[PDB]
Amino acid sequence: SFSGYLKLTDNVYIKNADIVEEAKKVKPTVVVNAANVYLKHGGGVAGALNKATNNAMQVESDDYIATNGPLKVGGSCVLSGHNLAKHCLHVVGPNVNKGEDIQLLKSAYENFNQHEVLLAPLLSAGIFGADPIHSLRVCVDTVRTNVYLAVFDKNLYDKLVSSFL
Ligand SMILES: NC(=O)C1=Cc2ccccc2OC1
Repeated sequence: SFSGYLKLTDNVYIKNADIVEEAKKVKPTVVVNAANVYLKHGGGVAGALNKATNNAMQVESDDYIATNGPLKVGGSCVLSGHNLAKHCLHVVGPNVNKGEDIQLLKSAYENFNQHEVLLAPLLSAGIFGADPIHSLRVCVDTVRTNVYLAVFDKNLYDKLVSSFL
């Protein structure tokens, strides 16, 4: 199962790790993707997860968008996890660098509650522009299911653990 995670709360765990390498190792039931409404997996976690699937995740995502239209900011969809997980939960956190409502971050984390255990990144962190300390706070105050957070950046991981209330 998941190893080397620091326990933050009864249900939230965290590790300084590459989510692609973590997914390839564990092969979780659910890996969360930090998606945009168009499921265009260009950069950040999305670009990395998609590249690990040899672009199979983008091919599948484009078929999903052609059929269903775009997701909502704060929304999600369950697609295949490919070589990374059984499923990929594509969750759209608000992108602050696109003027999107940071209040949507709680709605985005609520999607995790539909899955008993998930491997996930901090929503709206990184290239999405939100404060990762705020994202972790929203995560532990919203998610009730078991969430194993992979934080790529070592220095950010240390700051998150050392500042966690
Ligand atoms: N496996 C990889 O190539 C990467 C992992 C990663 C992890 C988090 C965010 C962005 C990333 O981009 C590159």
